[PDB]
Amino acid sequence: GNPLVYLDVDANGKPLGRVVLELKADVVPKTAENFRALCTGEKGFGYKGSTFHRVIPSFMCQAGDFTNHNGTGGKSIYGSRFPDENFTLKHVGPGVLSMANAGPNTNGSQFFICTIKTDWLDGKHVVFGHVIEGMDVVKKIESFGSKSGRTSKKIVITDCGQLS
Ligand SMILES: Nc1cccc(-c2cnco2)c1
Repeated sequence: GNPLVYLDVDANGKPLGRVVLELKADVVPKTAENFRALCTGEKGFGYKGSTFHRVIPSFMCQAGDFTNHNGTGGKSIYGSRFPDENFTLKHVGPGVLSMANAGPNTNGSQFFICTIKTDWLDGKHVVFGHVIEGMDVVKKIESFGSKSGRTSKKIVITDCGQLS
């Protein structure tokens, strides 16, 4: 079946708990595979130790810049960037997992978890999964955001990997 992966998240060095994500490899296999491998770290790099660097309440929590930790970096398991696989899955509500980008076909490792329906991102960002468990953790992360995206606590993915 589709991969299940996890992110364990700290805020200022204290654990918030675990976010479990289903990756929709049935719809976006290349995008799912990238995220899965970045969670396990099996290519020699990935999300472990990186941060949620941009969090905006009533919008989304963004992470995955494990090279620059500020929204300018990250890389995929294929190369620095890879194409938009498809836009078949939509930003239907809170819990949607989607790829951040810098325009068409600039997927790397940065991703976001929506805390609302973000319908205006349909056809622009590749949705590739959703939150199975840990929306409470996502809401905590969200609460440490701001209008500018600047976080008020240091939000770190302390551990991550594959459950199935
Ligand atoms: N992959 C990805 C996602 C979001 C932003 C960027 C980005 C920005 N400046 C250089 O790269 C890259």
